[PDB]
Amino acid sequence: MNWTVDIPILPPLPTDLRTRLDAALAKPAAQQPTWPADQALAMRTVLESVPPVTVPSEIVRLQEQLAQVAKGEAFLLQGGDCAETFMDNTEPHIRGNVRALLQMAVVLTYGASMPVVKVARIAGQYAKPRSADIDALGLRSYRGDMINGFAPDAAAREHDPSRLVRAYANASAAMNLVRALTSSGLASLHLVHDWNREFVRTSPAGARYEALATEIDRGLRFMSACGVADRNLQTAEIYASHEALVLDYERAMLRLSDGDDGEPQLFDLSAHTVWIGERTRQIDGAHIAFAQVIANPVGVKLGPNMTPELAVEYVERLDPHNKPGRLTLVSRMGNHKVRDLLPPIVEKVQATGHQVIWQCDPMHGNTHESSTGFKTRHFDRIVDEVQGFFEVHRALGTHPGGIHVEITGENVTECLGGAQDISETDLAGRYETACDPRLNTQQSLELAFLVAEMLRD
Amino acid sequence: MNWTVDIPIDLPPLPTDLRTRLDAALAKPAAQQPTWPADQALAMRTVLESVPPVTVPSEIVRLQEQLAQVAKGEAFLLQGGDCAETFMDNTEPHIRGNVRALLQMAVVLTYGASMPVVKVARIAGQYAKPRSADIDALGLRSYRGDMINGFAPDAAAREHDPSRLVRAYANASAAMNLVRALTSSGLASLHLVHDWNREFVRTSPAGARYEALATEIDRGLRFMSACGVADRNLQTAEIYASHEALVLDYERAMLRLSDGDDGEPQLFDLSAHTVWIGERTRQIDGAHIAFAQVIANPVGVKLGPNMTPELAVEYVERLDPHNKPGRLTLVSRMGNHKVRDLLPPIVEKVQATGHQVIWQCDPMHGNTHESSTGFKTRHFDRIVDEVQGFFEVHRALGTHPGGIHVEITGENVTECLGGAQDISETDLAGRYETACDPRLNTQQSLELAFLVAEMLRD
Amino acid sequence: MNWTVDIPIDLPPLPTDLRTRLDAALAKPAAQQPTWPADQALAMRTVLESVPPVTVPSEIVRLQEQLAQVAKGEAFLLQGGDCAETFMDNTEPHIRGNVRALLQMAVVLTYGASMPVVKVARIAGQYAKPRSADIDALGLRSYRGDMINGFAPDAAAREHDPSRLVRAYANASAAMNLVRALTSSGLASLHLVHDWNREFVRTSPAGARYEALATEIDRGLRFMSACGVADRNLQTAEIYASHEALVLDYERAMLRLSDGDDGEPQLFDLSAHTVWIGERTRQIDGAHIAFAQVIANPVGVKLGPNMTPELAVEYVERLDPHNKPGRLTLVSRMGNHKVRDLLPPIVEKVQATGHQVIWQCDPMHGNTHESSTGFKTRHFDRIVDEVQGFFEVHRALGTHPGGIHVEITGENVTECLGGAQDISETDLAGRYETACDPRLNTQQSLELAFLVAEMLRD
Amino acid sequence: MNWTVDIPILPPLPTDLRTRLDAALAKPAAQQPTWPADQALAMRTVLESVPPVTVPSEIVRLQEQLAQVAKGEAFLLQGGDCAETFMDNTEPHIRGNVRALLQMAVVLTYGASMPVVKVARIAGQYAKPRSADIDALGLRSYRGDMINGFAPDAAAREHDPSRLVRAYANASAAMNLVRALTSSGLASLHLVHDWNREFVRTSPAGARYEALATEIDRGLRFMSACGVADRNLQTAEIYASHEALVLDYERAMLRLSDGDDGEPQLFDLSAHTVWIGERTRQIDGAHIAFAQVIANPVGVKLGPNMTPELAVEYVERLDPHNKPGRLTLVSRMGNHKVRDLLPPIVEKVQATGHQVIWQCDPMHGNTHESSTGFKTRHFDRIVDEVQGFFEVHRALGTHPGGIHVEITGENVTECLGGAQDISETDLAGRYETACDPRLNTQQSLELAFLVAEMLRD
Ligand SMILES: N[C@@H](Cc1ccccc1)C(=O)O
Ligand SMILES: N[C@@H](Cc1ccccc1)C(=O)O
Ligand SMILES: N[C@@H](Cc1ccccc1)C(=O)O
Ligand SMILES: N[C@@H](Cc1ccccc1)C(=O)O
Ligand SMILES: [Mn+2]
Ligand SMILES: [Mn+2]
Ligand SMILES: [Mn+2]
Ligand SMILES: [Mn+2]
Repeated sequence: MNWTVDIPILPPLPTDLRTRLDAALAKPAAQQPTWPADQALAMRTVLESVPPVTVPSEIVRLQEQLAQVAKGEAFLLQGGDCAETFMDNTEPHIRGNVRALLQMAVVLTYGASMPVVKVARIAGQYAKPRSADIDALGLRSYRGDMINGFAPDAAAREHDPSRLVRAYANASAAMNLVRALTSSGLASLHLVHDWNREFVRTSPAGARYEALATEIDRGLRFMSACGVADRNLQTAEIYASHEALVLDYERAMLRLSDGDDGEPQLFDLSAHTVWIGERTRQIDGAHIAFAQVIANPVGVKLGPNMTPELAVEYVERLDPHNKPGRLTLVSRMGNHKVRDLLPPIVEKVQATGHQVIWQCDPMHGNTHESSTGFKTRHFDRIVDEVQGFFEVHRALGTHPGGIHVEITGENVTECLGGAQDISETDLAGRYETACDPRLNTQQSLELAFLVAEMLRD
Repeated sequence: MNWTVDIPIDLPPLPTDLRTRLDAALAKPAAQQPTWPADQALAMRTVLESVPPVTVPSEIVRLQEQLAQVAKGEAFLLQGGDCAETFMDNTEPHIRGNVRALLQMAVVLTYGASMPVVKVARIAGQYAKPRSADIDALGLRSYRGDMINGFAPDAAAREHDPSRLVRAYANASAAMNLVRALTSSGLASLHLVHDWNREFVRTSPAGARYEALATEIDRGLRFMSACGVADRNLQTAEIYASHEALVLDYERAMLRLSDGDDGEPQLFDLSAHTVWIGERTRQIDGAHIAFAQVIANPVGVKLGPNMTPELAVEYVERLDPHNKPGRLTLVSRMGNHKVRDLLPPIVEKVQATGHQVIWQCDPMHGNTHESSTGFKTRHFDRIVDEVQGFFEVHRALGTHPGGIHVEITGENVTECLGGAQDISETDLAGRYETACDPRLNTQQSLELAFLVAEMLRD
Repeated sequence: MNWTVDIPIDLPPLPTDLRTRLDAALAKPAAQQPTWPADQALAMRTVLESVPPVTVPSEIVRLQEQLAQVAKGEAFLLQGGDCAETFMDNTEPHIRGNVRALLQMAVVLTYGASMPVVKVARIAGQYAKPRSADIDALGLRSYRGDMINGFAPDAAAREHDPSRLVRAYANASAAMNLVRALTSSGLASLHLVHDWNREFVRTSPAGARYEALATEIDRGLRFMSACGVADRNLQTAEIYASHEALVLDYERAMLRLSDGDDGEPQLFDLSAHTVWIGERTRQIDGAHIAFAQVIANPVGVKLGPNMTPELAVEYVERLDPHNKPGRLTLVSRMGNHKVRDLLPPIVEKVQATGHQVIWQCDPMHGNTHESSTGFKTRHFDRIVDEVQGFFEVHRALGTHPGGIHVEITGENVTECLGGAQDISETDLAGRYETACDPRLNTQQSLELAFLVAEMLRD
Repeated sequence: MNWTVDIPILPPLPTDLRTRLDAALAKPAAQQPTWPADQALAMRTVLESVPPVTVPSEIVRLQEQLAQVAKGEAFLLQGGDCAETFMDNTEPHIRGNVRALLQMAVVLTYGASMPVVKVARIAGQYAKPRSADIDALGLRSYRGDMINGFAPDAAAREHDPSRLVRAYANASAAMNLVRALTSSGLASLHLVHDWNREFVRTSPAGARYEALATEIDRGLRFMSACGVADRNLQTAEIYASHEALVLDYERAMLRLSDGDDGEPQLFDLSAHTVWIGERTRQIDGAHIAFAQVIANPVGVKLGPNMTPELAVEYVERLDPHNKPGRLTLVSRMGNHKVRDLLPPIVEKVQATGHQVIWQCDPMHGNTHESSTGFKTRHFDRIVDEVQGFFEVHRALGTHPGGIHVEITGENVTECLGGAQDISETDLAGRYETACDPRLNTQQSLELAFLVAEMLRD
């Protein structure tokens, strides 16, 4: 059985915004679904009237907080599933990811001695690009639940535009629960840090992290001692992010803000912040041009073929007003390359006078296939890229601004290594990702401890 | 085609002992239930048993605390929103407008009551209604709300479709998502909300009547600021979600067990913060009351003009067996010509039980008539009068007039007669948009709040 | 014996460059100075150069900030207390009563002005006064305040005693100690202070006249609390100390250099937060104005009916050479029959300089007469009228009526005629306790605040 | 020359309070000044009308905060000059002592993981007892500035009742400045802890304290990172205390509170809290009986001849209502005796069901005369008594509640040892105390670091 929505049957956009949005979407767009234009149209028309996932005042606030990051006064933690699935979009799963993020953020806040902006990969991370249209089984590749189905059969892999509305319903339900959890005792600092004390007790390398975990606990107790109750603390904010990949979905979720900011602007209200991937960041393509029309903070992924000149051109197109925190440059080069490739990019971009956020994505540049047949990543390479990234920035005198990690609160066996010493054979036990291998809950927390030590050095 | 798209549907169950209790309670007869097949209902319940909840238990505990304060005479309850939410009107401007209307009332009422106002919206789930007549005036089976069937006057639309349970959830969670965002925003800023109230005074035909009180409120707000209170100092702005718990297939699917981190796990309906049981489904030995008994949420019961003092006491004993102030709200809808006579003996007998309920006034439901022009309508003056009569009752007994429960919208509709705009029978035809009962429009609802604030100040 | 006990008296000096500046300024002639021997004055100054300060520079910087807000039209200045403090009345009940009176006024004024009130007491140093007549009506040399000589009508007491400089300091620091404690206490709690205002309304003969405004204030306070503001949320309650800077031996001894932890060291008079220069000592080329020029404290100048617009501008140029809003307060005491005529040309000319002074009304000083029963007195109605005229002046020019400067006490004295109590010439004899000018008693001062709050609300 | 005050020429006390106050003062009183009764009377009559040094609402609040201490939920730091002098009652000196106390309190708060109640020996510590009426020079002994003069000549040593009013004027001026300093940037946590960072840089043992000082700094930064500004912190409270020694002064400074607490009570408004010394704690003497009539929190000094039974009797007389924090038992036994003498006292008092504060006074039991002729104390004995005191409590399972130390913000050379290795010969350079040797500013801060480590163990 299925549920059924009606196709609906405001004053138009300001003329200039229609023009610019049309011109952006007329450009070539890579990695798009291949479904009929008429059926896409119907689904976009449904989504043009739904309640938004986010609102403009939140995005404006995020932009403020990210400006602090870019100025060297805060740090950005971005993390969650590689690919959300409708099947796994449950309260236990969402809570776990929200918890894992909060757990990391408190460790990171302590180590950085500055605020941590928390951005989950959630409430929309339902689309992925692929280098191959045919996968290793000879099936049309799975592109995420917004496009087709994970099941390895041909009928499941057909692109289905009704997945756009299912995506939005899943996203909005998830966001609802994220808001509720963050305004609960879940986000209480003292609760979150007791979880961190259980980790130390039960990890095989818990002795290695005991001292920092105790220093944190002592820091929290000091706050309380000085007369700071929970009510004194601004409540926890977890923002929603995903890759802006499916332009039918992003364009349908655009909303025109008020002239309470001065000029009406387009905001993508599918999320607070979105990024553009390595396979869709064609400089004259639709995704970059779309990013130029929306008011949200944005990010661009930068891999090992990046040049300093092209990085500058992203800066100049996407932060044309010199607004710190509008743009995030995310670097994945792998651990064996970050120390050699990143510095020339950083130096050229810093010379422009613009202030981007420099964020490390350790995971994407460090993936291999195990002998047992699983797409995996070694924990030690993930840690080493972040280490290299910090070394780049320290030598320069620039700000290592944040990390972008794939994680879950589940005890998955997806990435090799960590204190639990996950082996190739262990991978088979709980390899649950619909896409890339995630740090499990313990490995994500171990990473935060390790990165906190980088911040303290 | 016919302008539809289908969306396909694809965790540990609740504990055995809890299920055994629930199964015993739900064996009771349930009035007004949809007539869809059991097997299809089961499949939809199973979907909904694993979805993210609309609300979470800590919010409901908090609401229970705030309602205890109401029941003790230290806070006032404002409950309002659409009579019937529809899927097609479940949009950003509409939701924003109803949230704004509620907040606009609440500030006027907070000022008049000199005490906090607990704000509960009829929203994010008010998608089912009872029908007295199985055949409507067009010869169709009756519209029962969007969770059951379609408003459109055609037989295919009116068939009871169990897939609407999921559509309802998706709508409710989306709406709640936006309510949370809005409340977290500048929308709930006191100063912003009260500027809207200043525009109302300047433009209303009876603005001169409300000017003095509106000025007194503005001077109050400006005094706060003068004393060195910024918005950041103010309590976070909370709008709770409520609806009539009617469709037991939905409500039972949305039950969850709280975690063990406070006292002990309790059973909550996480489709809303609070629910009520309506006049047509409040059979003492029926399934609706038995459901209300087993959940931990705060609950309400509508009490109309056939109520007896003895039956009201039996609600109190079934639904507040542990004597928890604020757990039970008794919602009086006598009508304006009967409230002064019927309510006191009910109040006296319940008060003698030792229990502390919240006494809430529903002015609207007892005061509905059909206009000569053919529209279901209510007179503004009879609404205002039932609230006046309710206050007189409580005044006289020394009990607390605890709140109001109204049907309102932020839209400039023409559904209720009267008010400062002097909506006539003829005006009704212009913007009669409700899928069910006539609502106070945005101006009427604000005027009601000013008039009730004067009742609170007497 | 004769009922006295003697108390025996037993650090790096200020920087040379600063001293050279000060020595040049103080070479100027100083009117109204005590006539005690130089050598004994020097010894007493030397004691006072090492004592703990009455105030500290961070408080004065903060006051300067708050006064800038007044000068910009965003806050209102309330300055009040005894005409002349005496050592013998420098007691806990008296100080408490004056602090209470000031706080009672300030809440009424804050509500009426819809903006913060900066509270400055005439206290902890108002121990010196000018005398026109070197011989008083009893044939004695005039009482000049307790810092100089004794009130008692006998020749030994009236001799100028330089030891009174130390007595004054000891009294001022003790009083300030208690003002700080009181302000840190429940005394400055809004809710406590405004309950006192409710008792005034119930017991005053004109209480019916003020009832409505008093109720509106109470509803304002209760709204704050309803919105979830507790006392702990409120700004800390600040009462600043002021007096007329008259005795330059005291003022110069109490100068200190701020430390280097903000901008650069500045020279402050730490005998008070703010001082003013009176009508008899404001010679443009005299030592009082030159002293005011060199200190960093906010300062005031009294402007009486001989003032010219040109002389007022010369005060502005000498005393606010850096164009710092709030640094200079111009305190008008025209009298009620002259303020509407004399003040506007002064205001227009000063406003044309580009500088932002605070315009403050001293109703009391221009409105003093001798009763037929032989008491120096003032009529309540002429006091209220000068403030009314001051507001009319500023209204008309679009300038800000910035504050009032009144003489008041928390005691139930009989010094000023009129008010709701209808104090008569005959009543004056009952409790005429001032060592100098007649003060508003506690009821009169509160009534004035209600009347001025109505001026602010028009 | 001298300044001159007038002898003044409320409804009487409730009858029962007059009775009890008369009965208390009729008891024998040790260590009183010998000045004529008539002249004393005149001075008491002046002091009965002066503005009080403290007010009852402050004392009630202190009693709340001390109840937290007694329950094991806060710690008490009490410190300042051994004897204040009129000559040294200056802004530079007061500020220094207030700073030194604040500096210690932040270190202690961090180490204790709980609030620190800060009580200065100030604004009245002008009277001292003496074992001998004739000192080593053959002069009538100096008893503090409230009684006679420090100068070593016979005329200066005569007891002068006018010193009562001079004392009060000095006390009130000092209290005024203490209030002003604590509501200033002086008491800002971040300012206070930068001073602690200079100490670490310039101390000879700074390397030993670097790690804790950095952990504190990181704790402070974490607070700021989590969104706690100064405005969020309740402002710093420093309470005033002294030995209640001169009964002419204490009785004259009594004030009757309101019936806003229910029953009118007598409060000694010369201070917030006072203590009774080893030489005046006669169980049936006037000082203990006076302590029983006033509502202030009080303390009793307990030296090495104390017994468990007599400790209990102080408890039962002075905390007859079982009000936690009303009574503080202060132990000085010396470092070589505390571990053996204190436990039996603690065990018997804990068995009563009453909750006193257990406070260590390291200095008084550990004084000796140097070969160079200076009354002095070794830093290492001071530290060791506190160590012993903590060991007593830990074995018991009771709460080491606080310390009572003699300190100054001046760089004095009065106590031997510390990281600066003050020698007998160094003593001569800046031996400025009018009475017992104080920890100087560095030694007081080193002590706080050391006691913080005891708290953390
Ligand atoms: N209200 C529309 C769109 C919608 C679908 C699902 C969730 C939220 C909105 C419908 O039900 O058809
Ligand atoms: N995740 C489930 C259930 C669901 C429906 C709609 C909104 C949220 C969740 C699905 O996509 O069918
Ligand atoms: N006011 C009294 C007592 C007093 C003395 C010193 C300081 C404070 C009060 C006097 O001057 O004689
Ligand atoms: N300490 C000095 C000055 C002083 C006088 C009075 C009060 C305060 C300080 C003295 O006793 O003479
Ligand atoms: Mn991935
Ligand atoms: Mn209805
Ligand atoms: Mn005067
Ligand atoms: Mn000592």
